[PDB]
Amino acid sequence: SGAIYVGNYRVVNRHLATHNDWANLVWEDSSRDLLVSSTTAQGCDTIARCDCQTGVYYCSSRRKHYPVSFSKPSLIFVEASEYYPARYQSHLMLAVGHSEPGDCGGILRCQHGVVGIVSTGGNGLVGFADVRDLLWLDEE
Ligand SMILES: CSc1ccccc1N(C)C(=O)N1CC[C@H](C(N)=O)C1
Ligand SMILES: [Zn+2]
Repeated sequence: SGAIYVGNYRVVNRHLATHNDWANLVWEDSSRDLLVSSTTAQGCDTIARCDCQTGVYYCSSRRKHYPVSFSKPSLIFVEASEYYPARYQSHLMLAVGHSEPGDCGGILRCQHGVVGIVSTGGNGLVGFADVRDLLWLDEE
């Protein structure tokens, strides 16, 4: 589990969005596994606006933050799970690192701020849904 809190927005994995989230929807994209809901209080996370390919992510199944190198956002095939059939997920970045299903939502950060959240993984890999292209998260 986990979320990004920027301005009056809450960014979570779409497959983990609560009942409170769909009743306050701003934008969602199933192909990206992202959902953004509106919040009453202002958040303090800064979104990175960069092309970094190294950062640090939080891994809840190990209670540890790990430094990682990751690929640029791309269209990647993701196996079937209880949340989606087998499909291509877009804007996904992969790294070599530990992840278990409940690690989704952990933040990936670089020197510029938040890059994305854990969204996929297994077999010694971890995949992150990029949020750096969502420029509107910074305004209105
Ligand atoms: C860190 S995800 C993970 C970890 C280890 C094993 C498997 C996983 N997968 C694949 C997983 O449970 N999902 C649920 C939905 C998600 C998605 N974006 O499609 C992927
Ligand atoms: Zn950066």
